[PDB]
Amino acid sequence: SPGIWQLDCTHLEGKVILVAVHVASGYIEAEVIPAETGQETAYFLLKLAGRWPVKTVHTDNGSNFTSTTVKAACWWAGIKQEDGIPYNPQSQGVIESMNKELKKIIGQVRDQAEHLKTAVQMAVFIHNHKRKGYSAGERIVDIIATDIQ
Amino acid sequence: SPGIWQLDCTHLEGKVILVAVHVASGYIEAEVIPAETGQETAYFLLKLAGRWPVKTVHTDNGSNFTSTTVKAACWWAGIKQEDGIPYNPQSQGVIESMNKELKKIIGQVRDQAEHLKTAVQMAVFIHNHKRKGYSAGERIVDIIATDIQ
Ligand SMILES: C=CCN(Cc1ccccc1C(=O)NCC1CCCCC1)Cc1ccc2c(c1C(=O)O)OC[C@H](CCC(=O)O)O2
Ligand SMILES: C=CCN(Cc1ccccc1C(=O)NCC1CCCCC1)Cc1ccc2c(c1C(=O)O)OC[C@H](CCC(=O)O)O2
Repeated sequence: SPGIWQLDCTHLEGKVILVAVHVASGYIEAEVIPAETGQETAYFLLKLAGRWPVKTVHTDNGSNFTSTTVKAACWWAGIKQEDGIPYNPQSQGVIESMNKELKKIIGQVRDQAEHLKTAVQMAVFIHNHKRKGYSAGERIVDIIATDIQ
Repeated sequence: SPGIWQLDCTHLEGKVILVAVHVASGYIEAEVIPAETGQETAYFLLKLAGRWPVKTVHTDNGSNFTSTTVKAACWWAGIKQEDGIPYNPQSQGVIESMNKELKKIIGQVRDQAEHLKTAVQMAVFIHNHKRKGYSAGERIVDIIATDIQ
């Protein structure tokens, strides 16, 4: 549970926002990319896993599941690459809601930056700091520290 | 001290590696950029502060200290922007040693990637996971979790 992340891909302004969610806390990392390729996905995972103790990644689609580049990054970084099949139906619902919330935040900050990637990082910041009482940022840290002890 | 970060800029292959160090743990984030500008620095800070609770940043030079774009990012993200004067002489030494260790790791992985940015992320991963017995990644999480509590 402390090591489980879910990948998520959403679209805005003709671009792709690649998101990783720490399932147990709702904490996110995200980046803007021109298109979701194996290489972009692989590079994003490598960044993520150098930053948090990533044990398991549920990939966002079959192409990223299949991709040899993605498997090579998961190999490199010690990540168990898994499918994203929503055996629990509440999963699709949580991600859809997260995408809608993120796009809403992006629209609130959109005039505060020329480039979408700036607005996306502003959105990541607001999302992770939002007290819902703890924030997602507080929850990930507490979950992982408890696991270390 | 759980909220205090230090910026550090180093060079390799005609490129700039921008590093943020969490002072109390030695945990790092890093990126490759064509040149250190106020905009690049500002964007890097915005990313960092959406991901960790960044209270204070000691800027790496006077130009980033002066930069209105950097001050605008620190304002946006709730960061106290401070100078990086090593009133403690051990600080210079700690940073120089980190740069040399990072470059050593980069050379150890350099052949496993075509692009420098990939090798730098592999170096970030190895650095943060290295036990010295706790890793820097374990220390940052424990330090912050204690603080939240
Ligand atoms: C100084 C000019 C830059 N912008 C002026 C601006 C333009 C339009 C609206 C508001 C503002 C504004 O001042 N907002 C306040 C503000 C300032 C700093 C941080 C957060 C908020 C903002 C900005 C900074 C760094 C970036 C950006 C952008 C962008 O406009 O998107 O874009 C990606 C770029 C990528 C890295 C690289 O390529 O260097 O880093
Ligand atoms: C399939 C070709 C890609 N490379 C082949 C390669 C080339 C030379 C040596 C070894 C390997 C190799 O397969 N190493 C194993 C390996 C280790 C860790 C992760 C993946 C693979 C590796 C790579 C992947 C993603 C990237 C990269 C790079 C790069 O070569 O630097 O560069 C930046 C790019 C940025 C995102 C974007 O722009 O798409 O993401």
